[PDB]
Amino acid sequence: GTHNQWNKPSKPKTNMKHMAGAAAAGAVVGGLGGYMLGSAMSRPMMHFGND
Amino acid sequence: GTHNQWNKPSKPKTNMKHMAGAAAAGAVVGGLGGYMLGSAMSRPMMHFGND
Amino acid sequence: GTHNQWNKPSKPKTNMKHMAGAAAAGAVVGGLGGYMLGSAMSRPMMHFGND
Amino acid sequence: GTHNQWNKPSKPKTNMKHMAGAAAAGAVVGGLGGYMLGSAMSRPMMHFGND
Amino acid sequence: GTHNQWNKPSKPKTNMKHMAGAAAAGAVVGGLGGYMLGSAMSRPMMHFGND
Amino acid sequence: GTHNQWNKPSKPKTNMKHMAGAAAAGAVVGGLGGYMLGSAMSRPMMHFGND
Amino acid sequence: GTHNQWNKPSKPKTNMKHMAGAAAAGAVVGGLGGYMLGSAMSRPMMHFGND
Amino acid sequence: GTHNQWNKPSKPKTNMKHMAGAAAAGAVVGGLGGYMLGSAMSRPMMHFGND
Amino acid sequence: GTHNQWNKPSKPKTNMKHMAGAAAAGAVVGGLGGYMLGSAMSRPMMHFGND
Amino acid sequence: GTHNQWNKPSKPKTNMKHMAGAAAAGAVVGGLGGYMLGSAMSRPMMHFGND
Amino acid sequence: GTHNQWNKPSKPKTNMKHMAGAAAAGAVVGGLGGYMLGSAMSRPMMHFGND
Amino acid sequence: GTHNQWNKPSKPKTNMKHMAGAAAAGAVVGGLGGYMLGSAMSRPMMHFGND
Amino acid sequence: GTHNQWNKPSKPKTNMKHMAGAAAAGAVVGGLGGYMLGSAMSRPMMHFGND
Amino acid sequence: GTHNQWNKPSKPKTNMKHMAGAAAAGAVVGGLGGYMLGSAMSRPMMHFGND
Amino acid sequence: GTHNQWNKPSKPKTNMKHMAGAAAAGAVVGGLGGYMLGSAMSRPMMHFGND
Amino acid sequence: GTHNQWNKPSKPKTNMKHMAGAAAAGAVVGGLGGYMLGSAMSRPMMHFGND
Amino acid sequence: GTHNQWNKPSKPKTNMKHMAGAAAAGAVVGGLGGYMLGSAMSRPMMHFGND
Amino acid sequence: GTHNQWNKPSKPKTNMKHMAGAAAAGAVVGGLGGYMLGSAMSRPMMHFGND
Amino acid sequence: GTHNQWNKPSKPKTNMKHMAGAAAAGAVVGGLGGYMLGSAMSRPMMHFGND
Amino acid sequence: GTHNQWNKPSKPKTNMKHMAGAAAAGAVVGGLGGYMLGSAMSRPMMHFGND
Repeated sequence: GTHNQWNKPSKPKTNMKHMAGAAAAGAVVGGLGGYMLGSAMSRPMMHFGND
Repeated sequence: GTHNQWNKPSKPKTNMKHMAGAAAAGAVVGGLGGYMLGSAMSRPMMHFGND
Repeated sequence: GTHNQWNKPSKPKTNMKHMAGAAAAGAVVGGLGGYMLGSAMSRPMMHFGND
Repeated sequence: GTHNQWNKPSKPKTNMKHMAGAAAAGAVVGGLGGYMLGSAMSRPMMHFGND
Repeated sequence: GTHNQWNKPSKPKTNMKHMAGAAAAGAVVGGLGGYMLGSAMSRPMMHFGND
Repeated sequence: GTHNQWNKPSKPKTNMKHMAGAAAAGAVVGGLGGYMLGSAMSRPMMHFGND
Repeated sequence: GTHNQWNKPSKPKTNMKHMAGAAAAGAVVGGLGGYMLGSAMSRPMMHFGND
Repeated sequence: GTHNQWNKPSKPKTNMKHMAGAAAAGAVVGGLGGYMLGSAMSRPMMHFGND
Repeated sequence: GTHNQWNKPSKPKTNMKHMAGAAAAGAVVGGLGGYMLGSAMSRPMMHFGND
Repeated sequence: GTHNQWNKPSKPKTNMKHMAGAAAAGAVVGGLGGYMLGSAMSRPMMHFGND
Repeated sequence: GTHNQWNKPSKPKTNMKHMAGAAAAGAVVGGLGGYMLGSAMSRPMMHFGND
Repeated sequence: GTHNQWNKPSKPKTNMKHMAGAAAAGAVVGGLGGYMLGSAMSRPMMHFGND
Repeated sequence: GTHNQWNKPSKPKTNMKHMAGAAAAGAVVGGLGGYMLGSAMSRPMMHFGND
Repeated sequence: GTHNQWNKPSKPKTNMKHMAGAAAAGAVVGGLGGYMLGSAMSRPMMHFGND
Repeated sequence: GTHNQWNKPSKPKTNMKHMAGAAAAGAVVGGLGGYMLGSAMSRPMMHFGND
Repeated sequence: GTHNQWNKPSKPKTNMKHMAGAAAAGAVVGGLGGYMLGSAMSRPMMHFGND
Repeated sequence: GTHNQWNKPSKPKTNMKHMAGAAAAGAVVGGLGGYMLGSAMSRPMMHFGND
Repeated sequence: GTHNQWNKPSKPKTNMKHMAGAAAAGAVVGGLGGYMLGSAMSRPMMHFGND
Repeated sequence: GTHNQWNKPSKPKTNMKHMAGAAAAGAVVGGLGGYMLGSAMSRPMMHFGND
Repeated sequence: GTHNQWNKPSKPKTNMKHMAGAAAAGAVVGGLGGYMLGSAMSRPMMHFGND
């Protein structure tokens, strides 16, 4: 069957800001098979921005 | 059968902000098969932004 | 059968903000097969943003 | 059979804010097969944002 | 049979805020097959935001 | 048979806030097959937000 | 069947800003099979920009 | 079947700014099979630019 | 079947700025099979430019 | 089937600025099989330019 | 006061399978402030696995 | 006062399977502030697995 | 006071399989402030795996 | 006070497989402020793997 | 006070396979402020692997 | 106070395979402010590998 | 206070394979402010490799 | 206070293979402000390699 | 305070193969402000190599 | 305070093969402000090599 769409906007303004399809902020920390005499830290940061 | 849609907006303004399809903030911490004499910390941060 | 829709909004403004399809903030902490003489901590943070 | 819908809003404003399809904040803590002489803590935080 | 709906709102404003389809805040804590001489704690927090 | 609905609201304002389809805050604590000489605690918190 | 679309916007202005198809900020830290007498830290930062 | 589209915008202005198809900011830090008597840090930064 | 598109914009102005198909900012730091008595740091920066 | 496109823009002005197909800013730092009694640092910078 | 525990198992085998700290399968369906001339269904499924 | 426990099991085998700390299967269905001319259904299923 | 634990297992084998700290499978379906002349369905599935 | 732990396992074999700290499979479907004359479906699947 | 741990395993073999700190599989589908005369579907799949 | 750990394993073999700190597979599909007379689908797949 | 660790493994073999700190597979599909008379699909695949 | 670590492995062999600090496979597809009478597809693949 | 580490491995062999600090495989496809009467596809592949 | 490290390996052999600090394989395809009556494809391949 037929499909009809009449789109009549006047001055449509559309914003897509600070968006992501997929975002991952991970960390694998620790000995990982080695010999460490210190602290292992990891701070991955992800920021989509302000305004 | 037929399908009809009449769309008549006047000045429609649409905002999509600070949005994600999928967001993951994970961490795997600890010995992980190694020999550590210290602290292992991990602070993954994810922020979608203010306004 | 036929399907008809008449959409007549005047100045419709729509906001989608600070939203996620799926959000996960997890952590796997501990010995994980290793030999640790310290504390293992993990603080994954996820924030959708203020306003 | 036919289906008809007449939508006549005037200035409809709609907000979707701070919403998630699915949100999970979990943690698996403890020895996990390893030998630890310290505390293992984990504080995953998830925040949808204020206003 | 036919189905008809006449929708005539004037200035309808609708808010969906701080809502989730499914929310889970869990934790699996303890020895988990390992040998620990310390405390294992876990405080997963989930917050939908104030206003 | 036919079904008719006439919807005539004037300035309808609707709020859905701090709501979840399903919410779970659980914890599995204890030895879990391991050997622990300390306390295992777990305090999963879920908060839908104030106002 | 036929498909028809009439698009009649007047002065439509559309913005896509600060967006990513996929974003990852990860880190693998620790002994990694080596012998370290110091701290190993890693702070990968990703920022989508302000406004 | 036939497909028809009539596009009639008048002065459409479109902006794509500060966007990436895929962005990765990672780091692999630690002994990596070597013998280090110092700290190994790594701070990969990625910035999409302000406005 | 036939496909027809009538494109009638008047003064369309389009901007693509500060965008990348794929961006990677990584670093592999540490002993890497050698003998170091100092700190190894690495700060790869990638910037898409302001405005 | 036939495909037809009528493109009628009047004064279309298009800008592509500060864009890259693929951008990589990496660094491999550390002993790398050698004997160093100093710090090895590396700061690769990539900048797409302001405006 | 003193606390003593003598644990002498011989070949203890322990299984933790198909378990979750917290599981939620929810759905928010319906108009949600919009104008729909069709059915909205949602069937979120969660399965812990067979054996 | 002193507390003593002598645990002498021989070949203790323990199974924890198909268990959850907290399980929720909910659904919020209906108009939810919108105008629908169709059925809204929702069938969230949760299954802990067979054997 | 003193705390003593003697752990003497012989060939202890421990399995943790198909387990999650927190699992959420949610969906928000419906008009969501838009004008749809079709069905919106959503079937998020989560599976912990068989054996 | 003093804390002592004697761990004497002989051939302990421990498996952690198909496990996640936090898992989320969500979907936000529907008009989302737009004008659609078709079905919008979404089937996010998450699988922890068989055996 | 002093803390002592004697770890004496003989041939301990430990496996961590198919595990994630945090996993998210989400999708935001629908009009998203645009005018579509077709179906929008999205099937994000995440698989931790078999054995 | 002093902390002592005696680690005496003989032939310990440890495997970490097919694991991620954080994994996200998302998709944002639909009109996104544009005028489409076709189907928009998106199937992001993530696989941790078999064995 | 003093901290002492005696690590005495004999032939320890450790494998880290097919692992990522953070993995993201996303896609943003649809009109994106343009006028399309065709299908827009996107299938980003990420694979950690078999064995 | 003093910190001491005695590492005495005999023939330790360690493998790190097919691993990434951060991996992203994304795609932004669609009109992107242009006028297309064809299909736009994009299949970014990332593979960590078999064995 | 003093820090001491005695590293005594005999024939340690360490492999780092097929690894990346950060990997990105992205694509931006579509009209991009132009007028196309054909299909635009893009298949960026990244492979870390087999064995 | 003093820091001391005694490294005594005998015949240590270390391999770093097929590794990159940062790898990017991207593509920007489409009209890009031009008028094309053909297909624009792009297949950037990056391979780290087999063994």
